[PDB]
Amino acid sequence: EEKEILWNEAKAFIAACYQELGKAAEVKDRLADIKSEIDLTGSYVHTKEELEHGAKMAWRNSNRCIGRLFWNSLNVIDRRDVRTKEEVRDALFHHIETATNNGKIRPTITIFPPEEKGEKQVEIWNHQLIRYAGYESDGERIGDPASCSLTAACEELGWRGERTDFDLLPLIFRMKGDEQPVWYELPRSLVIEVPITHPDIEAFSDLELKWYGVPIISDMKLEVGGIHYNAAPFNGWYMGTEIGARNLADEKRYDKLKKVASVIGIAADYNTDLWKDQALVELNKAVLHSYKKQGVSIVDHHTAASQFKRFEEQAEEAGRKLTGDWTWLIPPISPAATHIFHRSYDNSIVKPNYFYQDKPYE
Amino acid sequence: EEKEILWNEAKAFIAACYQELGKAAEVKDRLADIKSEIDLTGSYVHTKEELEHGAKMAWRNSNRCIGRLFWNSLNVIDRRDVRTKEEVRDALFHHIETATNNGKIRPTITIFPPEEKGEKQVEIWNHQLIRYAGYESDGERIGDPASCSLTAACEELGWRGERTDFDLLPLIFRMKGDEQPVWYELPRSLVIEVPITHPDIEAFSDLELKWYGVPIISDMKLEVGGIHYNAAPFNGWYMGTEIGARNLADEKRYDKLKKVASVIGIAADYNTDLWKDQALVELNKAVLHSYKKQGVSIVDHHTAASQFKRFEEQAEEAGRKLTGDWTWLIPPISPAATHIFHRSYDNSIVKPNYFYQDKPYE
Ligand code: HEM
Ligand code: HEM
Ligand SMILES: Cc1cc(N)nc(CCc2cc(N)cc(CCc3cc(C)cc(N)n3)c2)c1
Ligand SMILES: Cc1cc(N)nc(CCc2cc(N)cc(CCc3cc(C)cc(N)n3)c2)c1
Ligand SMILES: [Cl-]
Ligand SMILES: [Cl-]
Repeated sequence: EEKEILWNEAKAFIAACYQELGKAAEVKDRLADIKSEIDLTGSYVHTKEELEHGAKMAWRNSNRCIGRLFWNSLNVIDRRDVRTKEEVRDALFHHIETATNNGKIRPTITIFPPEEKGEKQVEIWNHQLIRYAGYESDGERIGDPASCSLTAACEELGWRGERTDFDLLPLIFRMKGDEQPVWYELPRSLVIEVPITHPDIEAFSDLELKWYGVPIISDMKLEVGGIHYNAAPFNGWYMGTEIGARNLADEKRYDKLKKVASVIGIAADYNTDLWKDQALVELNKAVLHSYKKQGVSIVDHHTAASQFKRFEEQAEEAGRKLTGDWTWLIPPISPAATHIFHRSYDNSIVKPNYFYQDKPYE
Repeated sequence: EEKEILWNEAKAFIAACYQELGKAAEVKDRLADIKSEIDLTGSYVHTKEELEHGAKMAWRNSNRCIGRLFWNSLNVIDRRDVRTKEEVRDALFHHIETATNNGKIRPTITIFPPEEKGEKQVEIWNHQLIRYAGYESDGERIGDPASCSLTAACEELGWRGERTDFDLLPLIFRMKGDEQPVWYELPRSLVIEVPITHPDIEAFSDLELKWYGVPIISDMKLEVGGIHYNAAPFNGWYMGTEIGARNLADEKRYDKLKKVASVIGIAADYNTDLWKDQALVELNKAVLHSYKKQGVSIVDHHTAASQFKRFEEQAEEAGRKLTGDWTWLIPPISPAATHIFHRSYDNSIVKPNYFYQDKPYE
């Protein structure tokens, strides 16, 4: 019944895809070719056109994403041809370079060979292609706590981190047939980072905060027409709150709010002073200012919500149902100042889409 | 089948209520009495003990309420004895006085006679017992836009507002048998208001903002054991964000953020400046400071969330399932700084509870 699931997904995808591409007349013959191919080989192979539009539809269907207005301009890189670790490594390096684009970030996805029969051809261990290591031992915490398990796994493979608060994790991935993943250090010339300063508060630089330019999610599966692309890293540019209200502020992440309060010169003693809220706003102002000053793409949550409003309007105008997850779409700073907060969204799952998958380590 | 719905709700309520009250042995005889009474009269009458605990359970089951830690100290006033408009009016005046308690607010509910056969005995028109009128005509907007329809209805009944931004609406309610509601002006001596000032920014008083002390919801139905108390106004004290991030900030309410930005001396020109977020924090700081300075009860969203965490713990320790609506429980200012944001809640409906009902006017 594996094949029947595949055939059914394929039928729905090809019909929808070709309809959007004005290719509806070709659906008939294409599906026949696909049915023979499944009968024969147990699977089928997407055309470049199908793969590209599939990855775009998958972004368009991502309920939790506020950035979807730009779904149709996704840059899709087809790497279904890779067979070696060196090719995978080089393709990941290339993704970083071309997505970064000297700071003018290009939303990009690199697509590797798909699962054959649930059997991965390439298995990426990183959560993002660029991320900081984390350490916790003898009560001492260093770096990003979110990376502790992956960092420990890396250090089992012969890697060693410098134990700064911002060590770049190496790329780590496993090839079909290999028992152990390989790891490769990131060339620093490929990785843009932004030091965090504040537009008005000179002392903010005393915190010595920085973040990386481009979030490149590398642990999710792209599913298109029943084909499972478990290895298909993708990136956008950041919304500022992701850095300033989550990565740097969260108590289980960099946990910087008390330090922020101190450098902006407010007490951190009384809940009624709303010092956490004030620190959050100033940290978030600093993040946006810093990315802008450096010429690295970023969007603030107000502008992002306005773009998302246009996405909603575009969907209605195209006759497409809109799906969304309110709990993820609202920004974590002043959510009620956005239109998103004041409406509801159908959280139904539509494919093609991106999905969570089990981690290959613990 | 009306009766069967009633009997079934009654059975579940009485069993649960008496169990919590350590009265489980009396459930048997009480249910027999109730069954006879329903057979006879089509309904049944709660004991004072049942009514009081029922209203408390209803608060405890209110999924959208962050204030539930204090459910068991609700002050329940039994006014099932009222028969005249003067008695209803006087009971509403009394509720305001005793709930206000010179600023040390007491969570209180006044319970009027229940619906007989869907037939209301008392029909309250106000959304809250204390609220400001709103006007919109010839492009001119005055007061609270949320009150526009009710205000227009009042002005059909012979009332006239002064058309300040803070006119107190009169009490308005209808008795069974009467075609028209009556209205009564609130004695100003009963109504505490708080002028909004900022702890550090002297100019904030130039905005001439104020709000009323006590939110007394008067348009919801209390349902206990199948009995429908459509008229049962209840109050708590405010959480500061309700005033500073909703009532005064919302574009469809008092819409004060641009004016706040001006008095705190920041530009309101660029989304990336996060001026709306900064204005929201300062307005919210001002609200808490002002209520505290005046000696009127209020809670900030951090303290409220910590209290709610204790409510969760208390529920687990008592063996009670917890229900909640994440979308209402998170505060609209720095939600991710509260524990609520980082967990999920079962939004199932448990009775006794408070419910929306159709408005008696348009
Ligand atoms: C172009 C700039 C982009 C911005 C500003 C953006 C913004 C965001 C934000 C802020 C979130 C997380 C919301 C939260 O934590 O509550 C998110 C989630 C997501 N975005 Fe986007 N995004 C962008 C591009 C992309 C692209 C190119 C894709 C894929 C092709 C994508 C797919 C997703 C997915 C799948 C999630 C959910 C991840 C999960 O469930 O863990 N986004 N986006
Ligand atoms: C003691 C102080 C109290 C505080 C601070 C408090 C806090 C709140 C807040 C902030 C909300 C709205 C959340 C939002 O808009 O997202 C709310 C909703 C609610 N509260 Fe409470 N509350 C308190 C007391 C009470 C009492 C005494 C009752 C009833 C006996 C009650 C029942 C409710 C109900 C029914 C709602 C939802 C209203 C609706 O659906 O429109 N609360 N509470
Ligand atoms: C492609 C892309 C671009 C872009 N700018 N941002 C993303 C999302 C990045 C992201 C990364 C992590 N580690 C966690 C979350 C959600 C954290 C989270 C967790 C839970 C549980 C709830 C919630 N609201 N948010 C989101 C993807
Ligand atoms: C007894 C009691 C005490 C206390 N402190 N606060 C309340 C709630 C008062 C309240 C009043 C109004 N008008 C609207 C909302 C919800 C506004 C709202 C609407 C929607 C649609 C979503 C959302 N999250 N919030 C809440 C009751
Ligand atoms: Cl991130
Ligand atoms: Cl209110």
